[PDB]
Amino acid sequence: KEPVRFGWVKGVMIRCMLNIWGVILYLRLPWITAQAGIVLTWIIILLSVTVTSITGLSISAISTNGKVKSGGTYFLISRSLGPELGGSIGLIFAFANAVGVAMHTVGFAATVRDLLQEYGAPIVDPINDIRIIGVVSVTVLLAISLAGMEWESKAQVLFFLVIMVSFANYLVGTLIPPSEDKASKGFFSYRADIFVQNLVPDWRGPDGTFFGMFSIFFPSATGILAGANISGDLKDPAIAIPKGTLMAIFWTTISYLAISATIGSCVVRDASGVLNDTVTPGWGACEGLACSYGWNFTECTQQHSCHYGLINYYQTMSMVSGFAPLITAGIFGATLSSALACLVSAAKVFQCLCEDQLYPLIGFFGKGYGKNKEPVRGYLLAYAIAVAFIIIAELNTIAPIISNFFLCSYALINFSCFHASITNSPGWRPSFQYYNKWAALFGAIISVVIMFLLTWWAALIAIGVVLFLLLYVIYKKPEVNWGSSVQAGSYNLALSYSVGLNEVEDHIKNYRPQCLVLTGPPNFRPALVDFVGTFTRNLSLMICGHVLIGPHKQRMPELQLIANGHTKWLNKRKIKAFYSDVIAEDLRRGVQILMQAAGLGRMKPNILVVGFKKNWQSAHPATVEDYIGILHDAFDFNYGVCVMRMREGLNVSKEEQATTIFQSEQGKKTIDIYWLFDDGGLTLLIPYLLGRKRRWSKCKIRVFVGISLLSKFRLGFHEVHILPDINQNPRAEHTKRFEDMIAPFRLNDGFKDEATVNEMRRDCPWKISDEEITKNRVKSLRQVRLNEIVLDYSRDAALIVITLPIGRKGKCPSSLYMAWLETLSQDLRPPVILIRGNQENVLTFYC
Amino acid sequence: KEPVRFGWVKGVMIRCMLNIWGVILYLRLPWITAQAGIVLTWIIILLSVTVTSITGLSISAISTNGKVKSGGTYFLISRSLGPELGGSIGLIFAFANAVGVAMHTVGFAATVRDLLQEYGAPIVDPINDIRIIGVVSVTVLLAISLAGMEWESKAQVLFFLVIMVSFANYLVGTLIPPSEDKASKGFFSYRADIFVQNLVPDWRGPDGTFFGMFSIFFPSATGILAGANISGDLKDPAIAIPKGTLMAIFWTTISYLAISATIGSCVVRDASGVLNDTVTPGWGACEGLACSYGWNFTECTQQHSCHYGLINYYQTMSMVSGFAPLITAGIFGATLSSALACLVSAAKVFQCLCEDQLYPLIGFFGKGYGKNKEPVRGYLLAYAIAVAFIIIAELNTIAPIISNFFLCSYALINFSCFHASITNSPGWRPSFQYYNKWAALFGAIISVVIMFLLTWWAALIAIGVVLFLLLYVIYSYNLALSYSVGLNEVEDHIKNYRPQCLVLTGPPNFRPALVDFVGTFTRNLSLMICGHVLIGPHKQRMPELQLIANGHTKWLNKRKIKAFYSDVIAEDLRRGVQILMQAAGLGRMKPNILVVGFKKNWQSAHPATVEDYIGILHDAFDFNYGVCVMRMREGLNVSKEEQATTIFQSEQGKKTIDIYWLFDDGGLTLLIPYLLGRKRRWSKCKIRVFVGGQINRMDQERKAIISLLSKFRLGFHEVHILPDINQNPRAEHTKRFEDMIAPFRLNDGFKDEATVNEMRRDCPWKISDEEITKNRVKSLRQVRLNEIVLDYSRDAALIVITLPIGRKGKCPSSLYMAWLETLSQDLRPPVILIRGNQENVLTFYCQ
Amino acid sequence: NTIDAVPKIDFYRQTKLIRPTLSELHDEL
Ligand SMILES: Nc1ncnc2c1ncn2[C@@H]1O[C@H](COP(=O)(O)OP(=O)(O)OP(=O)(O)O)[C@@H](O)[C@H]1O
Ligand SMILES: Nc1ncnc2c1ncn2[C@@H]1O[C@H](COP(=O)(O)OP(=O)(O)OP(=O)(O)O)[C@@H](O)[C@H]1O
Ligand SMILES: CN1[C@@H](CSCC(F)(F)F)Nc2cc(Cl)c(S(N)(=O)=O)cc2S1(=O)=O
Ligand SMILES: CN1[C@@H](CSCC(F)(F)F)Nc2cc(Cl)c(S(N)(=O)=O)cc2S1(=O)=O
Ligand code: NA
Ligand code: NA
Repeated sequence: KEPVRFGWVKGVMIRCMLNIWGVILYLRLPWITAQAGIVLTWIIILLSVTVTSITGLSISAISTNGKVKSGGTYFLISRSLGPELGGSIGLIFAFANAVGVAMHTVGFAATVRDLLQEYGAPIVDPINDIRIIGVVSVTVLLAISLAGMEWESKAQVLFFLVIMVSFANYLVGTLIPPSEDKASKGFFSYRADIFVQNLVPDWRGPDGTFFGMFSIFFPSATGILAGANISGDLKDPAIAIPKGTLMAIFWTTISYLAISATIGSCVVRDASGVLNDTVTPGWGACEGLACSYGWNFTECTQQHSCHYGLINYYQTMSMVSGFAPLITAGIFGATLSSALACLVSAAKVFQCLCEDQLYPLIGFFGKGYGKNKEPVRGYLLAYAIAVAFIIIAELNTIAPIISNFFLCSYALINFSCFHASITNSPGWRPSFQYYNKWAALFGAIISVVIMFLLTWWAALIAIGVVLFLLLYVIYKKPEVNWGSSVQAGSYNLALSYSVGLNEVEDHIKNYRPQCLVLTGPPNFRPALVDFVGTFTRNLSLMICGHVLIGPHKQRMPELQLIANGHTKWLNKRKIKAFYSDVIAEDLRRGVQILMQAAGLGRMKPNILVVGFKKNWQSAHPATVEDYIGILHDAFDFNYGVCVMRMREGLNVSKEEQATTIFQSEQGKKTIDIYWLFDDGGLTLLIPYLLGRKRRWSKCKIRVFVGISLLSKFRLGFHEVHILPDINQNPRAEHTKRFEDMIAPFRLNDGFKDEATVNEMRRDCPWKISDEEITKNRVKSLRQVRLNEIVLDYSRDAALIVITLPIGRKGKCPSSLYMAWLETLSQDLRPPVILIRGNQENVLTFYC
Repeated sequence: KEPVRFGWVKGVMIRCMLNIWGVILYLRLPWITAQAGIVLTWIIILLSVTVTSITGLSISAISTNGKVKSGGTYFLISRSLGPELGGSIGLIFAFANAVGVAMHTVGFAATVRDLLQEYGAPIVDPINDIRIIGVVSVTVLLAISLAGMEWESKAQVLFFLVIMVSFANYLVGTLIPPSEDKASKGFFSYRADIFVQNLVPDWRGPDGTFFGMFSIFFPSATGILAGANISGDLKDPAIAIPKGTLMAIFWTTISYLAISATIGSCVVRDASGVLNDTVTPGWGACEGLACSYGWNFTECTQQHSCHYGLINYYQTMSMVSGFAPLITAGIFGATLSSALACLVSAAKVFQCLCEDQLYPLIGFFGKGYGKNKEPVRGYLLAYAIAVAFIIIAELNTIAPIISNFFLCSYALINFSCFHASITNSPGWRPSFQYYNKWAALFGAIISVVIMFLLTWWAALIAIGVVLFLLLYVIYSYNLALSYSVGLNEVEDHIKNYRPQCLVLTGPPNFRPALVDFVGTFTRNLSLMICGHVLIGPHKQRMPELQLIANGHTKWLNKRKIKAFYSDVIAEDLRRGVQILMQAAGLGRMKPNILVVGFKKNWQSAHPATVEDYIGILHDAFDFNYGVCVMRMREGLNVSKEEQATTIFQSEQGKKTIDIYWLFDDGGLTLLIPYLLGRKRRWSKCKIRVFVGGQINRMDQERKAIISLLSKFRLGFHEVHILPDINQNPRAEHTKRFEDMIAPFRLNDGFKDEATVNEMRRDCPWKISDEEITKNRVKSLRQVRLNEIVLDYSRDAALIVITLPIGRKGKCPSSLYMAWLETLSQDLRPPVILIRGNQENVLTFYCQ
Repeated sequence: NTIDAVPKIDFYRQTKLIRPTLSELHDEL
């Protein structure tokens, strides 16, 4: 009792041929032959099937790259292009099918109306018949659709047999020698003179032009997607869709080519239809080929007023036939089958669009009833939308809008095969190899050129609705991840441009501040993220380091989940930063690994920004040694450093995004820069880049000095000063404050040999000897003295930037250098940044 | 010197006044009022000014968001929608102004010519007099404009005064009681019955339509951006622009309403113009309303043959007014002010474009004289375009094309505001009270509707020129970085898996075979990095080190290998390869495969080096990496002009690729050869897959494997089966294995694990006897599988065997190296030993 | 489990017989 699955004949080919075949076979193809001649009609047919052949190749390539499921064509396009461009146009495909149901039931109601009028009495006026008949027949179609998916197939094969009987009837009729009723109306069976005369065009009327015939034929060679829209009922779609679609195209094209060339070799363009017009001996000389076959249509031809023949009578194909009502049965089948195919297609596509929740308020229609989970709620919606348009009943102006909703799907079926094939992601590997990448682009271009040629003001409606529904999904971010070629183009393009940096040398004219930020977990201290993402956005690189302190190195896959949870926090704050974490047994070695290996070619960090050890007085003195060693390692690797201190600390750990002070307008405060060393120009470059943004543009920056030097860079610097007095004894309380803060790090050895001091300094290298204290007294006094000047001139600034001191390695221990760093920036309101470049010409240009 | 600035009255409001004032105020509002009445002319005016006031709200919300130079009107489009649309729209907006200069100048030349022909004689042809006067006038306007922006701002206040004296002239003329001549043309003073008559439409002529009057008025109400194009010369652009711009619109629309409603109460719609219509009693009755004042106007009213009146005479204001030449003066001012305002706005935008760094299309025009900071080379471009279009003198067929350029600008400005406000862009945050994004979206929709309502074929040329420019400009560091940060939002799917590699290549010119092999399947597909570890104690980053790194990059680029280069410093090789695995890369472009060479001389090297060589693979497996080990007969190292040539640089031909797929590793062992065969040198190579299985299920398993490889779409040719995989090898091959595991054998009897560790702590690479006995079958399997491989794959182009992995702590590093040596010896072709990380890299599905 | 697995169809389907993780064939037991 498993649900029934279909083969390729009964499931794809029959459905596609029934959909393609319409009424233009029976009521307009002979007239097109009469107008344009045989040769130009064949050219119209071939130009028309080129587009739908290229689209068949594209949709055959798409559906042989995986396992196709119960979604139809929306499934293919959306899983090969993405939710934006797939869900924008899976909603107009499903609507255009629902209204094509109505526009194929109207064409059957008109035929029944004509049949009833010319036999007896009609029901009502000749427009409300179109309503009664159409509404009653769309209901039997709905009952067939709801009755199961194995009764739809029986109806389709019945319609197919009816159409083939029609073809046989016509082709038998064109061979019987003509009768009097038929030869008077123009039909003289196959002749060479009536075929040669009828090759050349003979245009007559307002719409008798080449483009006026193309515009009639082309929308009837379309509809090739019907059998691909039941992907969820086929045994193996990856082998059933490419065969069915392409053989349906081939065989319907052969049918179109045979009908025209056969009708145009038997029927003459002008004929009168009066049995008295048989030729009379001695009636001078007459007009036309029909004079040889013994008929006389001179008067008609001349006065231009005869009502029969290939170019005047629309049912020429019904009188050539051996029996007339069989052609009417063929016309019934050719319309009912297309209506049923559209009704099934719309409700299969809409259910899949409603299960993938991209749009609001339409979930209700995705429920599946019964064992095959048929869309019972989608059939009723397509039924309501079809009845609403049947009641309008004059759809001569709504047809161009709908026929352009279907050429906009043709342009995205062809863009899906062009994009997937030029992106070339490992993983796109289709079984169907008989397609091209440039033909699939020509198809996408020409389906829009044709869209505009057919009707300029309906192409606009199509494209406008496509844009509206595209932008809704773009602004909604529906969080679905199906492998898509747009997702695979981002990597292609990132790699393509990143490699291209290798072709450019290292120069002095392209310095950029590329910084490595030691944040730990980014949300534990977002102030660093904000400060650094202010001045480096859209200009250079920014990496957020993180060291996972611990004895086991093993990248179990759990780690990737945490890393992706930290990489989305930075994507939500709209920070343009990378995230990188490493494993090491202590923080110094993790930082050293990040400094050695991170980056990619020429895009690698050259500045190290790190917070400040707020708790260095309480923590075990083994941590201070490694903290200072980090800065020493940065200076050894030829980096530049920045130490950032805030009064309240940076670690906020001790949902919603937290807010810091670097996200807000500063005002008309000042940025104070204490330029004490010609480090190269980083100390002056960080505030110049920072203050040029909107939030800091209303501040004036006042560089101090320990005039023509600052001029040549064109840094736009406001004030220049001279520090009052840097080397004098400060107040005794400040000196004792420095002296007692460092005392718990003192060795108390009087004065001894340096080796002897090292003998007990080996176990604790952070101990300070009295000789080291004595021989670095002036510098310590300078550090304690400059704090008072900073307190004076910068009580109420918005940012203070001071030159960073360097302790002589070996002769300056860790605790004393850390005390210096503590004593240049204690008790200050603003953020304080201590910078020192790496002796490189930085200001050699603007940035 | 001191740069000149302007307030809001003289800098924004006056400019927008004079830009909006046109000839329509003088020559066509009386006609429109007669043709459509008062109450419906008011509707036209209000509907027209709604669009311009919504765009004014948008353009004044942009000005309270930062500060912009002159002509940065497009800078928001290029910030919100990319600097391609922005640049193209800026170029079109400047060109349209440059042509508007020509249109206003010829409109002034027509008036002066028609005045001159009356009071004198025309020296030359009517058409050429236009081409002389227009060129002279544009030259004089350029001379005024190019000589400072203080003189232009004085001329454009003289124009304001001339217009305001004409308003007073007209309004004092309407109050004087009519003269005998003036009443003979239609003028009677303000009176109620004429006002009541004229409240309702009276359509006459081929243009008497509501839309026929809208299409004439609406393009005469735009010009509100004349004050926002000089935001760089304003004193306070965030308070001056929103107020001046929005008050100018109000004060011009009040004037339009006042003039229409005050001339509608004043004249009659038609009048004879002859003085001999004195009315006397006796001749019938009077047919009209003018007879109540003593004038017979029946001669025209029945025959439609009078040349005066409100609906027939275009120059009614010249006679209603108390003095005629002042209205001519008003027209002169109203035209020259518009021409000047269009000439300065074109220069500002062209200069901003030529100075733009993100749009070089037209950045090479000329050298500009910035001594007085004038846009000289933005003035000489507008002057040339204006003079060309004046000489052409074809206008009325180019007016709609250029009226739609401005509406394209309006639509994209409003949509850029909406887009930046809906996507919460970080940097769009205006401070303007009355700004709503839904109004800024209605403005865009309406600006696009009106384009196609006014002239449909000129809105398809305006759009088709934006797309020509946009697609012509689309087709190093700033692109490498903006695309790498864009990868952070895409998620990872199994369909887009890329094999990124870390090649342990040393100096890339000691083993070119490794780089040649790995740069074959990763070319244009995925990341490749050439690692190098410099063994030495802690070493200073040095200038020479970067010189060496540049030399190796140059060598790589000369060979046209598309790879990155990276080197680290470490105490030994293993501890540096860990650094490279942990930190190399950038974001989502980080390696996940490790490629090494074969330790060719492990037999004779110091057995502590094989410990580290195997530890490298152990660490790779610890980090979730895939491993490839490559072997050649003659070794990889070639150190033992022209670059060296390997066998991977030549066409392989018809030989085969043999994949001994023995264990399921997720499919990397199948996906490396597939990508290798996607390239031109390996595309003619047959691929054979050998799998192991039983002897009673040869077919049952062969069909299953063929079915599996067909759902992956890989396209491999044969599938063989190996049933003799568990036999014993030949005796003299087992002996060859066991004599090689001898120097590494512990010979400890059979002791507990503690006793083994006792003598294995110093050397951990030796093999206990228990580990010899428990690894007997696993080892003879390698010995026999080598026999099978050498049996089948004697003359292939590439052999691929799945790599065994030994349990950490149950396989000493000499046993595992012995297995690796056994699997691949005595073979001619290159041998690759792949082993993925047990995660799927291949998929059946598409979702 | 503990021993490596020969190629098989069930490892790639979506719906038992899960291939061992790299930590199960490599980490010390
Ligand atoms: N696990 C880590 N990973 C990366 N960087 C770190 C880590 N721990 C500390 N850092 C860096 O070192 C700086 C100072 O070290 P310290 O441990 O004193 O900071 P903290 O005390 O954690 O936070 P705060 O400085 O706000 O009190 C930190 O601000 C941070 O920049
Ligand atoms: N300095 C290095 N940096 C990175 N990888 C290396 C380095 N030295 C060796 N390797 C990798 O290890 C493999 C084996 O190294 P080995 O010491 O055996 O050198 P070899 O010349 O390749 O072989 P052999 O020394 O046995 O002739 C090499 O092929 C290479 O891939
Ligand atoms: C005959 N049809 C023509 C357009 S004729 C104009 C019209 F009346 F339709 F507006 N195009 C398609 C295309 C497809 Cl692809 C499908 S279908 N069911 O495969 O998806 C159905 C049709 S059609 O039935 O509408
Ligand atoms: C009256 N003008 C109409 C165009 S109607 C005449 C036509 F061009 F169609 F031939 N629109 C605009 C728009 C702007 Cl924005 C500006 S301006 N200086 O602010 O940039 C100037 C003008 S206008 O003065 O040319
Ligand atoms: Na049909
Ligand atoms: Na003007």
